[PDB]
Amino acid sequence: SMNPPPPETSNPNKPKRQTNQLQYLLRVVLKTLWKHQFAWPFQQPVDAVKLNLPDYYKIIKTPMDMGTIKKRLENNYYWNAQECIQDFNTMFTNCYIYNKPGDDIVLMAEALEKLFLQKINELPTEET
Ligand SMILES: COc1ccc(/C=C(/C(=O)N2CC(=O)Nc3ccccc32)c2ccccc2)cc1
Repeated sequence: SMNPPPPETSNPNKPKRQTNQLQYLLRVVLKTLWKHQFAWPFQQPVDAVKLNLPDYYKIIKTPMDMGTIKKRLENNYYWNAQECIQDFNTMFTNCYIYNKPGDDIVLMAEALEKLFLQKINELPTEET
């Protein structure tokens, strides 16, 4: 089982903005999760070949990872914060769908998600 192409990170056809909420997603949310001891499984797309998970992309049809999110933020891919927040939540959801409760990787995702929810609770007001 081969890996699929990665999610899109560049698309000049898609309109973009640079906004204080999106800046916060990078500078606070992404950086907080990225530096966490439990980040490494989530810092790039799932490599189904290396990890010997031939069924991963048969089960997970909307893959997402922080490597992709970091590219999206750094390369200003998004129109709004909710798109980026959706990405995070897709990545968590995929983990929980694919694995079993109390698997280490589920514990790792839950720790990152706790931090994520606390940062998103303080998402700044949109500048006007
Ligand atoms: C410390 O225990 C761990 C750590 C990571 C993983 C999961 C990894 C991972 O993303 N996946 C996808 C996944 O969702 N589950 C899974 C199950 C078995 C093996 C790998 C994985 C991973 C990531 C990078 C390198 C190697 C593995 C699973 C358990």
